[PDB]
Order: sequence, then C-alpha cells, then structure tokens
Amino acid sequence: GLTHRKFGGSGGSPFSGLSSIAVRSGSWLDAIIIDGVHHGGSGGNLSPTFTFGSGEYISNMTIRSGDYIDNISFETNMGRRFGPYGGSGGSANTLSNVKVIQINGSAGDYLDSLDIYYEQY
Amino acid sequence: GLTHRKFGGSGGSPFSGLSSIAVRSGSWLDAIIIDGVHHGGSGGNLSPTFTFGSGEYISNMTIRSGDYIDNISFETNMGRRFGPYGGSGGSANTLSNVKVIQINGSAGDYLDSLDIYYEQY
Ligand SMILES: OC[C@H]1O[C@H](O)[C@@H](O)[C@@H](O)[C@@H]1O
Ligand SMILES: OC[C@H]1O[C@H](O)[C@@H](O)[C@@H](O)[C@@H]1O
Repeated sequence: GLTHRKFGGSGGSPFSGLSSIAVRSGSWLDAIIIDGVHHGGSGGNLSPTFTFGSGEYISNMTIRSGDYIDNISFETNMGRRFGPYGGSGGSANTLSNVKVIQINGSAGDYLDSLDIYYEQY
Repeated sequence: GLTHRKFGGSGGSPFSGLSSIAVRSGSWLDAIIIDGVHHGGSGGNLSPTFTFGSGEYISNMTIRSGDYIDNISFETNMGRRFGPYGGSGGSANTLSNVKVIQINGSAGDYLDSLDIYYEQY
C-alpha cells in the first residue's frame, strides 16, 4: 500500500531526498552512489555525479539488468541525461513519463538490484 | 499513480536512497539533513545523524507540525529510535506500522513541510 502524506505548511522551496546520483561501472554496475552515499563495491570506474536542480526529477529511465544491474541511463524533466553507464548484457527495461521519488536496492561487491519508486504519468 | 518496480536479482544486502537523517532544531525545525544534504537554515542545534542499517527502515513516525515542522521522532523496525527533536507546539500526527520510502519537503530558512512517501502495512 504505497502512499504519501504532507505535514506542515505552504512556504519554502521544494526539495527531494533524491539529490544526486553517481555509479561505479564496468561491464555491469559495481555501485550506485546516492546523495554521496556509496552502495556497492569498489570495482569498475566512477562516473560523474548528477545533481538534480530545483524542480528537476527523473522522468525516463532505462535499466539493463539480469541477476545483476548491467546498465543505467536516465533523462530528467529538464531534458538532461545521465549515462548510459555499464555494459550491454542483460535485458533492457524502460520507465517512461514518470517522476522517480526514490531508488532503493540491494548491493554487495556489485549492484544486485534496484527498487525504483515512482509516479507513473 | 505511485508505484514501484524491481530490477535485477536477489543477492547483496538491502540499502535505501534514504540512508541517514539529522535535523537542526530549536523550538521548531530549522532544517532536515538527508544523507548529509542540508535542507533548511542554519539556526537551532544540530542533532546527531541517524544512519539506517541494511534492511532497517522507519516503521513508526511522529511529526508535530503547524505551518512549519515543529518536532520529529521515529522508530525503526529494529527498535532503534531518533528524536524527539524540536518544540512542543503544533499538532501531532503519527504514521504507524509503515515502511518509509522517501522524505521530500519544502524549506527556506526553516523547515516548512515534509512529504513522506511510505508503504502502509
Ligand atoms: O563491472 C564489473 C567489472 O567490469 C569490468 O570487468 C571492470 O571494469 C571491473 O573493474 C568491474 O568490476
Ligand atoms: O527552532 C527555531 C528557533 O528556536 C529557538 O529560539 C533557537 O534555538 C533558534 O536558533 C531556532 O532557530
């Protein structure tokens, strides 16, 4: 039963807990770095860090994956892009016309899985 | 429509994009710090940073709020606790038997509001 609730008032500027993304990747994903927090191992190469602007969110996302995450790319509502980073194995799946709220997952020395929470438009 | 999708396999240790929380607070909340990213102003006192364990999430949460956020406390599924931090004003609202996925909000010099995304069990 996924849902959300607002608390408090109407002032201020909006912000998101999903502030920046980087990855370590080779032929698959070694790690995802979320808001500077490292999730995964130390292999592969480190990508640049994508920092979302105010009012910017992931609107499209392509993940190549098998038993492990092989490739990530995304696009934002402002027309900016991240990736593709990773390899060409696994199967591709796309989220289209979304707003990504959160990225959880599972990682060891490599990135096993991602759980993407989002609104579908 | 709020939903989620899983990509990848079953290995590794679970993690969350929402990996640590701290606040600045006096009589109300000046800021919330999510994964080290500062959201709000410089007033009040800095709380310690709660860092979630793998597979640990907010299961219960009490927020005191009015037109601004007044107080935050939460408990995790592992029995650990954060807060209460803040003042005693506003009205209290509780999320019970949940799994918090994301904390967004709105802030200027203080914490105006929070948008809490969560699973309701
Ligand atoms: O991504 C998995 C693996 O792919 C490549 O072989 C290299 O870049 C490694 O360092 C990396 O760990
Ligand atoms: O909480 C709002 C306000 O409360 C108190 O008066 C002080 O601790 C301030 O520094 C703080 O900004």
